[PDB]
Amino acid sequence: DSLAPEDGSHRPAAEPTPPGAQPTAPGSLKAPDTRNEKLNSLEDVRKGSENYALTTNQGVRIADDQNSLRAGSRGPTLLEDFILREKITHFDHERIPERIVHARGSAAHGYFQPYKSLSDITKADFLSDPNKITPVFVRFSTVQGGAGSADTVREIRGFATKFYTEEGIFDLVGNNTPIFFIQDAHKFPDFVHAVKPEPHWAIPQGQSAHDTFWDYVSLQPETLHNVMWAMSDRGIPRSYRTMEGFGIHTFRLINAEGKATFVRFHWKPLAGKASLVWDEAQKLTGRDPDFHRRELWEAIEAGDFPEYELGFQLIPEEDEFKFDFDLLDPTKLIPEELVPVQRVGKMVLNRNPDNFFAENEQAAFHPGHIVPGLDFTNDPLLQGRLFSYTDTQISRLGGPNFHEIPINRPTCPYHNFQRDGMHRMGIDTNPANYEPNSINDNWPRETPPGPKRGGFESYQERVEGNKVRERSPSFGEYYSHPRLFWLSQTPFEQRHIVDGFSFELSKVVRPYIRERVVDQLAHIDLTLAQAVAKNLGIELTDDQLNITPPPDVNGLKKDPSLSLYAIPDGDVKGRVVAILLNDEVRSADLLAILKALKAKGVHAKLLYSRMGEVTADDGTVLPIAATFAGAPSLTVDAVIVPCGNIADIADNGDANYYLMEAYKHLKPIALAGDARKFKATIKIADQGEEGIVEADSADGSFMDELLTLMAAHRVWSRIPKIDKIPA
Amino acid sequence: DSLAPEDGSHRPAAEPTPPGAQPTAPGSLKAPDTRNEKLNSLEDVRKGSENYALTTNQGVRIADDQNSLRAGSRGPTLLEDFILREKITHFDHERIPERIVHARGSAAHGYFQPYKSLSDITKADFLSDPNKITPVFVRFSTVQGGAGSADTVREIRGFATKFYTEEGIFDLVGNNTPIFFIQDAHKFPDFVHAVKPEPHWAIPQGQSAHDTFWDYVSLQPETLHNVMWAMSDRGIPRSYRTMEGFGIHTFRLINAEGKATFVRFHWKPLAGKASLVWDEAQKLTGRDPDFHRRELWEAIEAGDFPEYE
Amino acid sequence: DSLAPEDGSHRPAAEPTPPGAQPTAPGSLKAPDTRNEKLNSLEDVRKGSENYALTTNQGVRIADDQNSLRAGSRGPTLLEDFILREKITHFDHERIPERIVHARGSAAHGYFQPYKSLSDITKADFLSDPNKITPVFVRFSTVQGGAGSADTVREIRGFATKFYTEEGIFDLVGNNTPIFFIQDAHKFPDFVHAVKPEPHWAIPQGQSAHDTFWDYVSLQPETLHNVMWAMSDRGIPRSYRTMEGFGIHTFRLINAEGKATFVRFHWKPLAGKASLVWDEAQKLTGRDPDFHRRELWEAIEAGDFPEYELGFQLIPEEDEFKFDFDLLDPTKLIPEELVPVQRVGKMVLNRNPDNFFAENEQAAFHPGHIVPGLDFTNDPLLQGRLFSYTDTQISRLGGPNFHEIPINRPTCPYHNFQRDGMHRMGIDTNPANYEPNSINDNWPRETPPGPKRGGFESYQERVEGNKVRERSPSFGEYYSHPRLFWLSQTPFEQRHIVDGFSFELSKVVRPYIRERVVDQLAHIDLTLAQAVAKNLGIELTDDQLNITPPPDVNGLKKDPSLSLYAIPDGDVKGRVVAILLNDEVRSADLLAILKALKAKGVHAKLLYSRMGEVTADDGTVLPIAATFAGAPSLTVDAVIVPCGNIADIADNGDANYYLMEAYKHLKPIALAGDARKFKATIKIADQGEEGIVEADSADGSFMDELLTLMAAHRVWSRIPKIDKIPA
Amino acid sequence: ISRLGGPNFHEIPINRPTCPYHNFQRDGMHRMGIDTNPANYEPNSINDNWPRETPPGPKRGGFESYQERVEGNKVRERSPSFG
Amino acid sequence: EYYSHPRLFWLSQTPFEQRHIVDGFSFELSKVVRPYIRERVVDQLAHIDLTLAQAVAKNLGIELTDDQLNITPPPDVNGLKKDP
Ligand code: HDD
Ligand code: HDD
Repeated sequence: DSLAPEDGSHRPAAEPTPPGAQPTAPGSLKAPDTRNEKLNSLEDVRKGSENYALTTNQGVRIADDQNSLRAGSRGPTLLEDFILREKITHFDHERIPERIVHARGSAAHGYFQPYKSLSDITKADFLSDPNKITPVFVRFSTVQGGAGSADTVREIRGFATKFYTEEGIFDLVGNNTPIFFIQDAHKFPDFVHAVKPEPHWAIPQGQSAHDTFWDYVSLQPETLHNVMWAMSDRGIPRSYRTMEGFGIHTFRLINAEGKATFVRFHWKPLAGKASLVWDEAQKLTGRDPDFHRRELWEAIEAGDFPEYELGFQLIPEEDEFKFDFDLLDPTKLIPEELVPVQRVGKMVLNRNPDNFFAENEQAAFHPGHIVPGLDFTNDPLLQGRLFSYTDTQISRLGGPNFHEIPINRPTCPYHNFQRDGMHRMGIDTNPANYEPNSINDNWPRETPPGPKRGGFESYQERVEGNKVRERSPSFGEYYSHPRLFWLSQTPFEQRHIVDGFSFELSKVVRPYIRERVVDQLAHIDLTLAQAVAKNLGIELTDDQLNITPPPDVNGLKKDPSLSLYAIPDGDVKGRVVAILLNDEVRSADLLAILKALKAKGVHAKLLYSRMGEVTADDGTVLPIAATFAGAPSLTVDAVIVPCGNIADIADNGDANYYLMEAYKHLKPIALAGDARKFKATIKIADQGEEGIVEADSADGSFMDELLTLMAAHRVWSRIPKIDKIPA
Repeated sequence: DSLAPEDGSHRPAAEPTPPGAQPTAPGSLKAPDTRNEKLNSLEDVRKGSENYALTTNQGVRIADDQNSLRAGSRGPTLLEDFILREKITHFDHERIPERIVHARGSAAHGYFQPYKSLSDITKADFLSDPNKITPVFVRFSTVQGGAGSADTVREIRGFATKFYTEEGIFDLVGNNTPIFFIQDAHKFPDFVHAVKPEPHWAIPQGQSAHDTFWDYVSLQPETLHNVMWAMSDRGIPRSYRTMEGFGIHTFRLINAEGKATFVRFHWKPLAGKASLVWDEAQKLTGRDPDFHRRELWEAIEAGDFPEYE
Repeated sequence: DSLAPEDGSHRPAAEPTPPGAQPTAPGSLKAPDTRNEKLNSLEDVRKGSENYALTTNQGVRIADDQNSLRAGSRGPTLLEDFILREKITHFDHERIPERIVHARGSAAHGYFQPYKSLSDITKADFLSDPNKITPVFVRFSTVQGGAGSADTVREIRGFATKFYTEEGIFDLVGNNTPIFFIQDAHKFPDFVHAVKPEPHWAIPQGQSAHDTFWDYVSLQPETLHNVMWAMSDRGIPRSYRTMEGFGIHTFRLINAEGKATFVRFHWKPLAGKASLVWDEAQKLTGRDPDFHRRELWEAIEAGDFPEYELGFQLIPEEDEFKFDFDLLDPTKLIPEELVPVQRVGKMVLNRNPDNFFAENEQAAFHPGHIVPGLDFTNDPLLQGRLFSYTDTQISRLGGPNFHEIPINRPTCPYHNFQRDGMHRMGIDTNPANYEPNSINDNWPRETPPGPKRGGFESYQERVEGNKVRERSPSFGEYYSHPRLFWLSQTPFEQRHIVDGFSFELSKVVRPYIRERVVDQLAHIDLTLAQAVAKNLGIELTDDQLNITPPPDVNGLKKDPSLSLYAIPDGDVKGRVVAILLNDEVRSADLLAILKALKAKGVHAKLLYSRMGEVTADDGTVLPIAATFAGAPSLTVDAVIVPCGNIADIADNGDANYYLMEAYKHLKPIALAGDARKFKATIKIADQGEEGIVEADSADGSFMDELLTLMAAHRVWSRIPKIDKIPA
Repeated sequence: ISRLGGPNFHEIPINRPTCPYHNFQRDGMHRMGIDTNPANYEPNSINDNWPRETPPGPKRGGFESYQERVEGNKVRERSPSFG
Repeated sequence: EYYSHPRLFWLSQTPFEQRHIVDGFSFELSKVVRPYIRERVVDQLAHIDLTLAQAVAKNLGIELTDDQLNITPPPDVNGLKKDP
């Protein structure tokens, strides 16, 4: 019609902008100059809109898209209205089956590059030269919940990376913890059914806090290691940018000489490790169920590209049996104190998709998609995964041509004798559709294995044994890994683990299941078992009190790489601060605050009791981003209150509760000038307390002290003080 | 191995119990004596479990459901393991496309009966006799969110009833407000796309609080009436038991003489009308996203059967 | 490798060659410089093969495409063999549901061009200028059989044309007869189920000759007009190039002033009308079930492009009720004597597809696909069709994005707010997916109807009446059109119709059905009724002999344009002759023979009792195309036997049968020199017979005679004589 | 999965076993059977682990594969004995 | 006609239900990033009821224009000023 506003404010600038500054938009319109080989190859299917006539799918221009064709303007709709029927038919069949697991996920485009050639240990082309750039598409996810469930639940997270290499797609399909819950893929449907919503009523969504999960866990002790990780703060990451990624399974690297090296894949977050606290995560599932999806997308639009370092744990073939645990058991981690992670390369996620459905929802990742230079192992969970991810896309993506959906297509050549199938896009001109043929001189042809550009050949591992449905005896140990994890955590991390188990078991209706899990915990660590038992009103028996603790893992009594926080790895860039405004802010405080945050890449959101604008003491007009209730403290990392007319918000329930909530959740709070009158809201001593920044003005060291607190993420020393507090 | 506790406390007593007194269970096990013609007719496909062997779908008993078939106990999985492949194949194809709209919903079985014969205004068989009962199956829902989204969002709610009558199925597919947002069905995809999560990033879930919805409303003043109802406390009902239901459209009733009467359908909640307050409703989407689903299920297990006039 | 023969004889020349001179090939390899806008736009999805490596669909090169991965070379296949699983998975899902009706069909690409601008009667862009070339894709088909059924069955044929216009796809979905069997689309499932294989045992394939079909016809007299056409030789076309096409329904042309003109669409074969005879057609279903598909493909490879003239019957809106039939009744034809066909343009089919499945099997045509300048009418059969052809593709082609399958894509712009759906190819960048919107300034936008490039607006026909499920009383006449058709046929065409009814009804097991059908024939024409009755051993009653014949159609007692052969229109270019060789052929006969055929564009196939070659009297080495049994007379239009050593084949039973079969099927036979010894096997008098060319040698007079016979297609005067030929 | 529309093709009448079939598989397109088991996983205590595994035996026993000896490298190779 | 039914609904609500309607609109429009959309919706509320339009505008920091303050309320629905 010409409905947009004449000032052109309906459209976001095509330049990096902080979260909340402009309306978000499709990647290619937001960052048109951000390109890569894969992004460029999708140009054949990108569709624009501006200046085009509205049509049917058959290209017929529509004159009136506001009405159905009827006999009389109040008459019946006619069957001949093909414009209406096409438009409703397409709407009526928009949905496709969601992923069986990991249905909730958020994705982005980026690129990877190795630091140096790894040709001595692998012939994989994407790892052969530091100047070879490989486009990637990454999808992060939860596990149990549907595609419409919430982001900040307590659960493992998926981390899947599609590498578009010159010798084929390589999908590295991992999670955010270094082990899985079960050992053999045959039990995957039992474990998943137990964690998913129960079958009679389909409750609960996005939560393992229910009877069937804890029933299965209590009967299958192999699950305890990953359950410990889920009950820790690892289960509630602050962002997909601040969590680790792992392939879990031991795979193989194969070099040109045919030597095999065992390898476990790692991703290290260059923004550091950081998690929420349970009350915050749970409440944030209501206040903003799309918090992680939102934070990922906004980070990329702001230029805070998610960056990860790919690393390898490498173990020589001859050391297969040198550890206390089996290398092929996916419920066991390889302690970094035993086998260090070797830095391999960096991945940078720097562009959002254009259309979520087309690129995110239809993407298909599968761990069987490997390339020459990589190979599998006999890990029994990985072995069964190889069957499932090709199988499942026959219903999810409608057929066997899912590699032809734009986001999934290889950027390297693909040619073979496969034909037809639903939705076939490629029109083959080969005279032959079989080999061997003479009618096309046998093309396309097989290629012998070789150092570069050769055909895939499996490593000739020796296989010896009878055909058995049997778990290796070497996998029958379930408590030392859980115990190593427990002992590696800080005291506040241990408390959060105890609280996670306590909260989840309190939602288990059948008391005997609680009792049975507590008995399993007594096989891991007595302190942990006693603390959870106490919270459940359960007393350990004398037998439980004397269960001997599992042995150390290869002599280790702890490994600090297992803790999120034991070793500081703080990074403030991309964090966000709530600034609580008043109707006459001291502009000098705000100038100091905003400029210090901007110099460190820390975002801010100006909050007030209404929307619109407020005018500072010097006449500066301040645009309000959101109200106190509209953008709760759950969404920020720290809270700053500048001086001015504090009487304006001193008695505002929301403004006070904002600080109580952030204080409860261990976030740094800074109060300037008269804003120190809020100290009584959070009961802060006159002398002050570690974790609260306070001064006569926001000058001098006020912002540096606040930023130091943000670098340590949360104020763990405040835990004992929050215990009480009615918030 | 892994067996029921000695005391029998793993299984819910089959009698009406208050919320939280017993673990919830499938209806036919919770209330085996509760019947109606539709519930009885579903007996051909109900499948039990106690005392039966674990099998493949082809009926072959399974000896070891804990392991894949491999060459050696630390060896590769064999392709001949058909037990594993059937089991994982069925898991791999569990999901079906969710509803385009109203994908999140909660349902129950029940029955309907007219107060008196309505034969003077309609020849419909299910409304012809006060002592002639008609089985029903009712689904309550939200509109925008996926099947895994939260219950206590701010939104219109669906209220659909399937009447299994002697002369055919009658579905009364209504909502909890007496009007809809738009006038012509040709605009349905435009309105639904405007309220659904935005196409670039698929945010936000279960919320009309976002630019495209208010853009559409601002350009299409026909939407204001139902938007008023959604912004009121009608948009955040306390329970599915405590909201009204309406067919919205004028339909016709046709009697045996051929006379047509225009009719609009209503459901009155005999538990009364009651809604949450916003702060409560929004926080409850995070503390218990399945609150309405749970509340309906438990009211029926407790004997507080949802009743509507 | 190198399996191709060193001489390069595995690959067909990329130049026009006669049927059987080279192996057939994908269209783009056979005729790479035959281009059109649609063919060029498919280049993005065409995939080659030569010189490429064999890969998985994920782009991974394969080393050994001959073996599965196993533990030991006689061991069990491993689940980790992803190369095997991908290849078998694709194979396992190659098939898609066939079309409900018209599953058997053969297709080609071409182009259309108008003879003059039709802007005075229609604003349809493709008809606006003689220099506007519109790419087309045409699929010809039978109706009842599966996709694997035979071509030369007795049945109506489908003739579907997809026009890729600059203002949208226009599909003209018609048949080879001018009416349909039923009046309202609500009965289509009943008619179709009655003609299809019966439900208990799924017999018979590709045949109406069974009880349920004749049961339905006997109880629904509206079907009799199309049944008459099916029982005539119209039901057994010689080739898709030699049949007419009709849209059947009255549609509307709309001009720039908004005036509506009723129109019926026609396709006139520029190669002339020609049909087989029943025994030849039925036997040809067994000797070559692919005969019509082959004939179409090979005509195009030879440069005998199928050409049709588009024709319109135009009736002013004010003449709606001036006929004695209803213009909206699809069981009624508009006699060309009353309303002439205006010649409007030409369509030429000049290129075969590259991949049958991708382009033919997946093509989707629908009569509802119209463009501005065209509109529907209330014909109750066309009205219901409008719902079906969009609905059926949701299962057949897997979803609502079937317009994105390459062959179905418009070549003109298409932009709208529809999104998602299974296998979504297009990646939309529009910030908005709804209208009205302000965030993209309401694009893509609606367009007002107009003279050119305007949006679609339906013609504002007045609708008055009650909502009823009622047949118009004006459609209640069922015998006058059938009679008009009958009286328009030649005496031998009449005899063939009698023979068609008689043969089909003999296969009806319930005698009462045969009698009820004969009763219907008595309401059409007594002579027809009596002759069919006599072949069934049925006696017309007193009452049936006195049924008054239906009235003439608007004064007509016949219309020669309804006959296949009444008005000469034959064309020999593209026809084929079988030449029966001996071991010492009179080379002078062959030269005269082949020089004369080549001047008329008539092909030849050289046959012998074995493959390889024979050597003529002068030493010319003649290559053999097929044996006498290998390429039966059914597959050729005429038979020529040159002199030489007749003794060699004079006692060859296959050689004698070849002539007896061709004789019986009314084909021209030419005998030179001692080839005249074969007159005894087909019992031809010493003085000769019209239809048999004989002479001392094969000079130019002999060939002109033979080519004259071939232009008249068949020797109809020989019918009375074939009775006594045991063949 | 494509020919018969999904993983519940054993529920199409002609394919149905005449002997008992019980397991923990659920859902899928056109699911006919309505499972009443409180549990859809094993091991479970909430339904006392039913339906239960059965050891192999002379009659009515669970399926156990014959324990054939496997020995060799992981190869894509045709046995020479087949040539 | 788009405003009389909205108005009938508004006037039939109790004072605390009216406040909750105001709060619902205020909360939802505060999450609309583009300010002109908020303004356009406030303009539509001014065609329904000025008390409602002003209470929402106040929470959005918007000031109604003089023209908006003079929009005539829609007619009653068949004489009804409210329906409990
Ligand atoms: C045998 C079945 C099986 C097993 C044992 C696993 N999963 Fe899996 N997973 C699948 C069956 C599967 C799946 C049904 O095939 C899925 C869902 C839909 C899809 O495309 O893949 C899937 C999705 C899937 C995703 C989502 C990819 C995306 O974003 O689309 C990730 C991140 C994981 N899984 C990761 C893992 C890890 C790290 C595993 C253990 C080490 C694990 N899975 C075990
Ligand atoms: C109400 C349904 C109905 C009606 C009354 C008819 N058809 Fe039809 N026909 C269809 C329902 C259909 C179909 C179910 O929708 C099909 C099969 C699959 C599809 O794509 O289209 C089809 C295909 C189809 C084809 C094959 C298109 C191709 O090559 O793919 C042609 C030539 C015809 N039809 C022509 C006719 C004619 C000239 C009709 C009467 C005048 C007739 N149809 C009436």
